[PDB]
Amino acid sequence: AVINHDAVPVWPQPEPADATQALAVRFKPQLDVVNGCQPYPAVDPQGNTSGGLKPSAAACRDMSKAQVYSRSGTYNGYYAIMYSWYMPKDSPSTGIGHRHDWENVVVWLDNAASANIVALSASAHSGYKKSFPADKSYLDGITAKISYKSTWPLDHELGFTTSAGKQQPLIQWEQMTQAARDALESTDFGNANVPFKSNFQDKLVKAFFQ
Ligand SMILES: [Mg+2]
Repeated sequence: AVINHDAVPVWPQPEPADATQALAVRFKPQLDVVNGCQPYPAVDPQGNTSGGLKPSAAACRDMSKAQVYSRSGTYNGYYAIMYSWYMPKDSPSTGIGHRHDWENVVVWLDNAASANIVALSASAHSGYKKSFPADKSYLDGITAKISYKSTWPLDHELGFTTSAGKQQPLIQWEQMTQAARDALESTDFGNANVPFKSNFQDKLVKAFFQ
């Protein structure tokens, strides 16, 4: 069930057991948290989930809690790696915003063997921002440079940035326990929505770049 936001353990990044998992490690992005919460763990291996924070960043700024998620798939012939972050709240100012935040970037490859980045999609309030072709100034090698930021009074959302960012231990949907996948599918995150549950393919359709 729901546990304290700061009591969800960080899920250690395992070794990649196959090429799917190795690719998601290889393309892990950088995140520049400009304002708002740092990313936190949303779920544990028993399927307990974060209770988040009431909108009211001192409670969500602990760098040791860093975590990133991913799920991989295909759409329209292209290979997609969705990276997703959970924040305990999305509150531009006191009395504005809501408990929980789920954001995601899609890294699009031509295919999983060639593994050329063809585009990037970053979640925002109106829908996905798209960089097509992927702007070289948003790439540190093959590492996408992403920002997390609220422009008041709008919710905190993702964007592309030239600034270097930080990385987090990655646990992939494909590496989770069944209890954790079940909890991410069924848990009510209120105004926020897990973007890599049974809605994954629908999100890829919205993130697609041409
Ligand atoms: Mg948000």
